[PDB]
Amino acid sequence: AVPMDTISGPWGNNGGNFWSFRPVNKINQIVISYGGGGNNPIALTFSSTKADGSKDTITVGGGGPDSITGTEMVNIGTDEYLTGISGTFGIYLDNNVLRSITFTTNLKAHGPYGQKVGTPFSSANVVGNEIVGFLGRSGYYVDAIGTYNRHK
Amino acid sequence: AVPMDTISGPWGNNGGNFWSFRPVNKINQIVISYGGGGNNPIALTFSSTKADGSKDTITVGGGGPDSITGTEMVNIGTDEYLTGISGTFGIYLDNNVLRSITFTTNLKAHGPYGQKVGTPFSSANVVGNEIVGFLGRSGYYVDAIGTYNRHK
Ligand SMILES: CC(=O)N[C@@H]1[C@@H](O)[C@H](O[C@@H]2O[C@H](CO)[C@@H](O[C@@H]3O[C@H](CO[C@H]4O[C@H](CO)[C@@H](O)[C@H](O)[C@@H]4O[C@@H]4O[C@H](CO)[C@@H](O)[C@H](O)[C@H]4NC(C)=O)[C@@H](O)[C@H](O[C@H]4O[C@H](CO)[C@@H](O)[C@H](O)[C@@H]4O[C@@H]4O[C@H](CO)[C@@H](O[C@@H]5O[C@H](CO)[C@H](O)[C@H](O)[C@H]5O)[C@H](O)[C@H]4NC(C)=O)[C@@H]3O)[C@H](O)[C@H]2NC(C)=O)[C@@H](CO)O[C@H]1O
Ligand SMILES: CC(=O)N[C@@H]1[C@@H](O)[C@H](O[C@@H]2O[C@H](CO)[C@@H](O[C@@H]3O[C@H](CO[C@H]4O[C@H](CO)[C@@H](O)[C@H](O)[C@@H]4O[C@@H]4O[C@H](CO)[C@@H](O)[C@H](O)[C@H]4NC(C)=O)[C@@H](O)[C@H](O[C@H]4O[C@H](CO)[C@@H](O)[C@H](O)[C@@H]4O[C@@H]4O[C@H](CO)[C@@H](O[C@@H]5O[C@H](CO)[C@H](O)[C@H](O)[C@H]5O)[C@H](O)[C@H]4NC(C)=O)[C@@H]3O)[C@H](O)[C@H]2NC(C)=O)[C@@H](CO)O[C@H]1O
Repeated sequence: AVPMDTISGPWGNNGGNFWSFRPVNKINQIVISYGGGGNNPIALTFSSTKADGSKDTITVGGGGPDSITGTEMVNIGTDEYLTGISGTFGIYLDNNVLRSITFTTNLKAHGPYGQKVGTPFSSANVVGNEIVGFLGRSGYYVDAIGTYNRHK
Repeated sequence: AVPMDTISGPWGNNGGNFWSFRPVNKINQIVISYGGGGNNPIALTFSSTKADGSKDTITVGGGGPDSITGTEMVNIGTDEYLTGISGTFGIYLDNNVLRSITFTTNLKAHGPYGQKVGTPFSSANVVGNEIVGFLGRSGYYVDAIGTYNRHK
């Protein structure tokens, strides 16, 4: 049996389409796309820059016609890596979807981004753990999210 | 609990790093990167073009210093979708890694690409099944590969 990285979660709901992104190099940039002219998350982008200049990337959510009205940009820089996430799920335009999210690294907590309303979730804060990818479900918005994990 | 798409495999070996790529739209572009001046697979690229013009993409393998010496380009066009994979694992430069691969769609078999030596694997051909993503392991080369699946 070929080992796979241990999954935390996903947290959230069963709507939308499954998605998964675990690139071989470090995820160093995240985009939270907002809709509705407020801080309403509608899509997430995760990207990993390769030494050859290529960039692994995925965008999940934003599958409907919603206009993106704003973004938050998150950079995970040198000697920095993702260690945890937390956030909330709740109603946006009659959908129970991601409403806020925090990306925590070994250095800082990036966030919270969005609206801190709704049902909470948080990954397990494990000393020496690195989030090396994400998975979940999405459609118009982000229906669920979890993590792939690897120890330092 | 939050459903995830059913995994077939992975087939192969336990070396390298775990990787995973299940984009929300269809994978329409594959690159098989070769090394060594022959058809020796060293990396795989999977890409999915979104209607907004963004392109989800992952490249796995090619993590060492090897020069890319050739490629095979695979296009999965309109009314076409991936349905199965097959190939072999065997020794390349003292590593037991992917040596050949075929990408089968509802229209055509694309391949075999590489060298038809080594230990065989193939996914289950299921009427109405669609491969919606891939996962596996990789380092310098491709150590293992499997599929995410969704039915029509
Ligand atoms: C400009 C502006 O600001 N306008 C505002 C309006 O937007 C707003 O109205 C509200 O808008 C939201 C957002 O658009 C609406 O929510 C969406 O609704 C659509 C349509 O579905 C609803 O309407 C249908 C009738 O028109 C009805 O049949 C549906 O059942 C649904 O009805 C709703 O039902 C709920 C209760 O269940 C009620 O509370 C609602 O009132 C009622 N609405 C209506 C109008 O009647 C829906 O598609 C959207 O869902 C997608 O996204 C969410 C979030 O990510 C996911 O959870 C869903 O699963 C949907 O994603 C799709 O998921 C399926 C799987 O389930 C995927 O299918 C797979 O596809 C793959 C290929 O990928 C392959 O083919 C597989 O085989 C297949 O299974 C699919 O891909 C995926 N889609 C995408 C794009 O990825 C979302 O729920 C809301 O309904 C609407 N409300 C009202 C009252 O109108 C108003 C304020 O209300 O304000 C304006 O200003
Ligand atoms: C120009 C030209 O054509 N030159 C030709 C030569 O290339 C060729 O020589 C052969 O080359 C190949 C390819 O370069 C060599 O194979 C690679 O070797 C390296 C180095 O390791 C070997 O050498 C060490 C000493 O030098 C020794 O300590 C090692 O144990 C290993 O030794 C080999 O052992 C085998 C038996 O097991 C013997 O048969 C060999 O003879 C012997 N060789 C030597 C030289 O002694 C190795 O790194 C490469 O492995 C990576 O890639 C494979 C395939 O994908 C994976 O299966 C591996 O796991 C490796 O990937 C790494 O995997 C680890 C996890 O296991 C990842 O670590 C994680 O990383 C994350 C971050 O991503 C995080 O930090 C985690 O914490 C961490 O765990 C890691 O990321 C990942 N790496 C990458 C880049 O992704 C590969 O095996 C071959 O050894 C060599 N042979 C000889 C005899 O020299 C010659 C012909 O032979 O011809 C020339 O022309």
